[PDB]
Order: sequence, then C-alpha cells, then structure tokens
Amino acid sequence: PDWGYDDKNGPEQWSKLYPIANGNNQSPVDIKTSETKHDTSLKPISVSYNPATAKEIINVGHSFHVNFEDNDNRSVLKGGPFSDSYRLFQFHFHWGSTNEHGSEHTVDGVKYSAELHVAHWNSAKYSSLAEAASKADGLAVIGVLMKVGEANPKLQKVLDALQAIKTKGKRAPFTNFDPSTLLPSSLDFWTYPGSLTHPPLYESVTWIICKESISVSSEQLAQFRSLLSNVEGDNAVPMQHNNRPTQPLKGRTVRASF
Ligand SMILES: [Zn+2]
Repeated sequence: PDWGYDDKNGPEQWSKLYPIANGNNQSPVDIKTSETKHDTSLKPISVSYNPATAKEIINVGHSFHVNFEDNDNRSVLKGGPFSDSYRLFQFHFHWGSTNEHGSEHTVDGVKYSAELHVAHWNSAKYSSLAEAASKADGLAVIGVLMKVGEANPKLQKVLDALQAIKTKGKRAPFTNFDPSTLLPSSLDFWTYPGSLTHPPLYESVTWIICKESISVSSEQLAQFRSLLSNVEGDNAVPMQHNNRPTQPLKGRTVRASF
C-alpha cells in the first residue's frame, strides 16, 4: 500500500521500505548485445496455452492484470533454460509518460515504448503461487518489447475490456483468450536471473526477453494512460506511468539462445 511511481513513493524511494531494492539480482536491466553469451544448451521455448483458462481482468491501481485459472497444467511454458514446466497465471503491461520511452528492459541503452510481461509459476516444485513467489526458481516471465509504430490488432480484445475496469478495484470476466497471440513470430531470446520489477521485489524470476519486438500505436498507448488510479467517485488520477529504471547488473550474465 506504501508504494507508487510518483516522486514521493516511486522507484528511488522503495529501498527505505524494501531493502532488497538494492539487492544483487534486481530487474529490469540493460542488455548489452556485445556482452551476451551464446549458450548451446538453451532449447527453444514452447508455449501451450488453453484459451479456456482465461479468467478475469482487474484494475490494481498502479496497473491492470489479466489473470488465468492456474489450478492445473492446461497452460504451460516449456523449454528454454527450464527442466520443469511453468504454469501461466497472468499477463500485464508497463508503459511511460511519453509514447517513445516506457519499457522496463533496455537494449544497448535504447528504451522502447512499452513492455508486455507474461508470468508463470513453478508448479513442479511449489504447491501454489504464494509459495513460489519468493523462491529463486519460483517464477518465469516472458518480456516482449513494444515499439511505437503501426497499430497492433492483436491488442483489441484487451483494449476493449478496459472500459469495464476504469477505476481501482473494478474487475470483469475476461475469457477465451490465448496470450500466445501477442508474442512475436520468432522466439529467439536472452535470459538472466532477476526480480519482480515492483514491491515486494522478490529475486524469484527467470527472465526470457524476446529479441524481436511487437508494434503498438500511439493511440493504443494513450488508452492505457487513460485508466484511473483512484477508486470510483473520487477525483481522477491517471495511470500515467509504471516503469522502473534499469538496475546494476552486479556480475550477472545475459545468455542468448542464438
Ligand atoms: Zn511486469
């Protein structure tokens, strides 16, 4: 409850309350293409998602989340660096105050427009997401960079749903959707060990960053920036931005599947 992205409660302050903010495995990071290591053990990533597991869309104040039923292995991520399957639970986005600079990861110092996160938990090892959330191997998140350009029709269903969750705490059913439809055509990737990018900031995530970006238009971004942080009835406070600055690598290696 004690955090946001404003001057006063934002990324530069989270350490006062969450000391792990200055940990050794924080995200996001800049990926320096000259220093990535080709690892020949990486397998191609394989996603297999069942659209019937799509459950609901909810406004959480600082962002919006699309959540999936995760009671079984109907929707999983396999391959890449992993030996176990990972069970899909959520996707959400990060954006900025301008359309040109709003991603969380950078590549060779270049910030993209926005970023899609597709989050999965380790059902092989832990009995629920709450348990898994704090363990070093607990989470697998796919990040896809979004470049302002031509409008992306694959986003329409998510954009149309925002109408029903304009204020904090609102939620709506969201069904029959396969988020693999949002990924790029090729799944060549970089990977590194890191963290959730906002409080509680656990160092529990294995990142998969796709090499290829996806498009998005300015207008599409502006719809995100139109959601409200306040509860219904209150004065309006736009969800203007939600990206954390990049964090020191601190000795970590970014591996490439290519
Ligand atoms: Zn995220």
